[PDB]
Amino acid sequence: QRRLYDQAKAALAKGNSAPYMASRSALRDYPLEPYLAYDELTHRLKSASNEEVERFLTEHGDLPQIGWLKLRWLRLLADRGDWKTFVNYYDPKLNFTELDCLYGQYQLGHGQKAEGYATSERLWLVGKSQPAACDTLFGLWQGEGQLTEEKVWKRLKLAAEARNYSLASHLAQRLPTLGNQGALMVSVAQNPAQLSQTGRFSQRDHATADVVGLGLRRLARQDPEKALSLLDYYSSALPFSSDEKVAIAREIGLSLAKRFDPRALPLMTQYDPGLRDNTVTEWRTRLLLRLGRWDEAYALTRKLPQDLAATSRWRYWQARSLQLAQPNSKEPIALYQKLAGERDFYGFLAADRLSVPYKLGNRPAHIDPRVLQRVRNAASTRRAMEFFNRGEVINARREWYHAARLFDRDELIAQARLAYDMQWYFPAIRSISQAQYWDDLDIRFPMAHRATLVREAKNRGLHSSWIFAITRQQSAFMSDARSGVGATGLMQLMPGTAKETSRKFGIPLASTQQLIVPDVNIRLGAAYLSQVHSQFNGNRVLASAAYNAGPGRVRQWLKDTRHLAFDVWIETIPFDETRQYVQNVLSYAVIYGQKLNAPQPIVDWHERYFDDF
Repeated sequence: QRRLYDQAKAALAKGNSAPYMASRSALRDYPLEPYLAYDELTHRLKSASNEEVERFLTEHGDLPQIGWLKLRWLRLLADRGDWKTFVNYYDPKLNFTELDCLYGQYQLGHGQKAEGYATSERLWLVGKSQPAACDTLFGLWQGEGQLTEEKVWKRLKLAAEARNYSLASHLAQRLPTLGNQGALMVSVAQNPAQLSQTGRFSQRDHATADVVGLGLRRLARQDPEKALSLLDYYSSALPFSSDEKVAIAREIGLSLAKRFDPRALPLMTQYDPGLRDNTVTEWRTRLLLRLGRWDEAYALTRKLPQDLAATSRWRYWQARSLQLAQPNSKEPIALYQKLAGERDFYGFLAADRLSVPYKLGNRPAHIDPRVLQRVRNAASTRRAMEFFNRGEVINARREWYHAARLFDRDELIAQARLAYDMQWYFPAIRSISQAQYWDDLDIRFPMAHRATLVREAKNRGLHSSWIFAITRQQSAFMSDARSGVGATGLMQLMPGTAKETSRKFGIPLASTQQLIVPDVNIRLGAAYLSQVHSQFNGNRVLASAAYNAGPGRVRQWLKDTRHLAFDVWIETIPFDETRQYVQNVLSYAVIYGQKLNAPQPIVDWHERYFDDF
């Protein structure tokens, strides 16, 4: 039959187990029955026996919420001093700092001193505030005389780095000999430009060097030119260790290179000649490409480490820099011919340089029926299926993620294909990605919200494929998505932008929370897109970047240009997030172009060169 288990849930959920105790024998085969049992045990967890709880963990360890039960339970096992049990069930994989600090207490109180010190030190050297259970441990660690001044100093430095200045100041009051430099470190961390007063920061010890070194690295991100001047002076004045200088030189050079200041070049060259830091090497190469120094850029691409030379990026720029440096040479055609085979942004470029068609290569994955069956029959799967039919998107989704956290590659692809056949596109995308089966382009790029997406594209004179690419890149079709700072829905609209586009384009919006509705999200997403499309004379490359990073940043990154090529511009975008985003949207728009039978080249003719000139 089918189960009225909401009676048992509603009574449990704030209340009594009587309807659950009545109904359980009916519910034995019902897959969500272990959510009620969980809740029922959790309410009376304090009075429950070890043996009942242990038995529950053995029978339902697969449940997504089992970690919370272990956190709640292991607290009690420590307050009771029942450490024999605690250590049988303590799991560092749960990533609960409370349980790690309690395990630290255990280690110290049961002969594992060295191990307990290491545990304490690892939980201490963290620039944020830790749980109340860790003050207990930190006290015992201190009380065995391990909390030296060097260890408190090192945490202060990490807390100034984290910008947790209440913590950083608290730690400054706990330095006996070094309280002067500690207060200096909190002052410098908050305003690093104070390092202009070189007389005030010339006391020649290793503690002052730490405070100045932090200051210069933070100063580099806002004002690299001031830090450059001050580096010269401070490296004579103070006892910076060898690696403390290269860390400072790194931040200054990286910051200067993203402003396209060539004074980054000699600094980067001197402080990392071995090309140890990949980021320094990439930006050293990116800067040369921006300055039009292709001979140098090519030279550099030969010298790269294995893991950078491996990638399609630097295979492409090796060929392309050589093509720019030596227009008559025939090495570039051989190098592009490896790469045009790849279904990739840089593979699409290499193809486009040869003037040959892109190789998408939609090869769907070969699945064993026994593996598909095993995955479909699995309890975690059957529970998720049930949540989806009931109309709990989020519960079903959670079951899916947590199950896949320990499924092998075959099992993951099976999980992908089952979710695709339910027209549940984001989990299918997600599952196939953790498998890293890239060639199944049916599952990876579905036509999710086709009718709506094509309609709103035609309204604003934008290509269908470009909007499909954006929403695929921004949400992967998860219609209730939410970023770190609250960009919402299929096209990741910002509350401020959403509200502004609602008033301007006459599209009705109820709430910030109404951005979950696909038609609402697509309407005033495609509106903003056409607004920035128009702002940059219909240049998808620029317009794309403007969408993700804000038109004023794109204008910034176009400053003082003249006949700048599109591939160079994309490569030298200062933000890592925005650069990948642009490379993805253009690539996805190629793929969606084929799938809409409206072929899209990687870039249009009028997008290939641009300036603010």
